[PDB]
Amino acid sequence: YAMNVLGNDWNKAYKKSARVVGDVIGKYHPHGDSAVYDTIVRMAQPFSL
DNA sequence: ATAAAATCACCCGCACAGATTTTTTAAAACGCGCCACGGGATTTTTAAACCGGTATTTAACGGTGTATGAATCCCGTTTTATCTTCCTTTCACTTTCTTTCTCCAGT
Repeated sequence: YAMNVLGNDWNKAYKKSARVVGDVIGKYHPHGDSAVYDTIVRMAQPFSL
């Protein structure tokens, strides 16, 4: 949902991971930032999903 | 696989406190020498003991009114007895490197 709100679509330029992690932590997820990045990493590995 | 909490190396200038490192200086020492000083044997002089006597000067003695010495209670100081420790050391074990002995396929 946070990625959708920012307008980070599939046919546009990339965005840095730090900005997305900061938005997620500061607006929706009241937890640490390392776990969020680790979760994001797993969803982009071809050998995991 | 999601959560909670943590840790370390280096680069760039500048100012200063502390730790080696030369460098200089005053004290202690050695060798040689000479003359200042003290020992020994005469002359000389004077310090103190001794007789007086006199004229003071001190210490022992009897009342009052304190200042302090021994005793008690504490708390910082230093000694002494008492624990743990890291480097030296070998040493039996393990590991790892070097040479040798075959196999052995090919012709």
